[PDB]
Amino acid sequence: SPHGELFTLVASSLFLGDNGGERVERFINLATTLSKEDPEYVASLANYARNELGLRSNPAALVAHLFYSNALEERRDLILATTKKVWQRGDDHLETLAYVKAVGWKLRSALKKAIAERLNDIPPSLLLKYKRARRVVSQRLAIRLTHPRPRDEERSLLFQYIVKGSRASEEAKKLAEEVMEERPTWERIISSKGSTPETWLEALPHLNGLSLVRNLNNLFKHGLLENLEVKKTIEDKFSRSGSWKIFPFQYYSALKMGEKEGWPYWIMALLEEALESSAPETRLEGETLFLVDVSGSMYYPVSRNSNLHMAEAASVLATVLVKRLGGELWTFADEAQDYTGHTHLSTYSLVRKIVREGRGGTYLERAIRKAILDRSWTGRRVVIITDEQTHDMPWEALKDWLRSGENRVAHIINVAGYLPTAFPEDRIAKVGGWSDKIITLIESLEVGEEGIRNFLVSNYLPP
Ligand SMILES: [Ca+2]
Repeated sequence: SPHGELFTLVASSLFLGDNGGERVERFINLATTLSKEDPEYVASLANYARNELGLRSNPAALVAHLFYSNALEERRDLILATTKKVWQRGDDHLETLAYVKAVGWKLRSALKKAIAERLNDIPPSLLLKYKRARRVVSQRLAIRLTHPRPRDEERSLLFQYIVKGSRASEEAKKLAEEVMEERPTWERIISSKGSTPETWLEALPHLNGLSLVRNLNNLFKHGLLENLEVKKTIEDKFSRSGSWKIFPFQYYSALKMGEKEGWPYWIMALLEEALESSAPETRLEGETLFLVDVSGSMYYPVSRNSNLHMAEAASVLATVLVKRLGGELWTFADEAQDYTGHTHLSTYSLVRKIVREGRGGTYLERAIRKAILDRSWTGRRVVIITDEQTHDMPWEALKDWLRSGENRVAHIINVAGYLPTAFPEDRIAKVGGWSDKIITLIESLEVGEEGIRNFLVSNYLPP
């Protein structure tokens, strides 16, 4: 299936880096074939990948392929809608330009015009925040290649500043430091004035959502969490936490740091409440059995910057999803342990308990027999999160359970990358690593190569 192959090639870049040998040449071939044969699918995939998977290079390349296909002339409105969905950040159109360069194509008029219109339309402060002045494909290069006719006086001056910087008129240099002086981000208050109780007090009104959550320790170390006006302001902000774009693991990461540092209980309680409320909406239906690897090897950091280890990340995900879908929550190492009787604890407390009670070796097949096979579990979906190494003839007990009922499916997420990302094969889908975007991936993989086309177009065709 070329539709399915292109999907998993794109999705796998979540684990093989956003960004050549086989995967480049196969990507080019599949994207060319599908932009000719099913441009709606290509456009929906680029939207999905940009905005559900958070990927940047693959969707920008898919946009390039649409511009160089029959869809340019036959479906210009689709191409415009797609660029509206894919060119989100100030440098995304630069990624499309970069791909066109990488593959050897001549930059064509329609793409030039689209980039030029984008150069005229991006908010000025965002166009300067993503100058990309030291990249090869910079905003300077884009302006010189696409020749935007400045719509506005300010835009003429922004172009001047971008293309020559120092050598620009002070008429333009001033406006450069003005789109940065007004409406300044909190990062600016702190970088310019430094890091003091008064500078963080000034930053706080501009601290919202994830930026607030991630900067609570800076507030704490300056004593600001004992300031009563700070408390009132953070309570006001957290009263709208339901509207934040934030994953459950980011609340858990904040709480864990609050444990280490001794944050006051009032802020911990706010974070615990926000974590408890953080179940995402999913297309998945039906009770689900989660089987979470908590062997010692899972106690490795998720990444260099994260304060989480893998067992924590996997447990956070499984706990939030099982509270949304219903079903069962098991972990496993030497033995399987059933936590379903404990889902009434807060998510924070349950995950802390799980990870505290984990560690050991990795006996996945034994766990599947205890948890799924011998108990004759009756739900239709199993999700296993593991770092087990590649065994030959793997999950035969799982296949046994999958054949013992109608429409059963399993997803195996291997956080060490020891599996590919694959649509269900013998009713087992596979995910090639860890990602905070696993839910939308499972959703897509569950519809199979037979449903992915209409699934992606009906859900994600650019409007
Ligand atoms: Ca393991």
